[PDB]
Amino acid sequence: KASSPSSLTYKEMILKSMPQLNDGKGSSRIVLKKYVKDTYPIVGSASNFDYLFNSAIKKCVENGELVQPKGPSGIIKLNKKKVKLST
Repeated sequence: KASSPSSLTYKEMILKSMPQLNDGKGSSRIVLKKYVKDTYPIVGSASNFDYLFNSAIKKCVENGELVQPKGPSGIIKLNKKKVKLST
């Protein structure tokens, strides 16, 4: 599907990959991480990334960017609903 760019925020990185994974319906952290690390070589090389990855999602859920109904382990859903040119 849509190729992932580079040098985005960890939030934007997921926001780009999410719609690709299951049409942005949602994907497990392993699936997402594997995808993010694969499409973004910088996060692939970075071992510390994986922690920041979890931190990014944590920031996303309050932001309404991503939603994680299960919790830490579960499935990251591309919410991206509280922003859609609603005017």
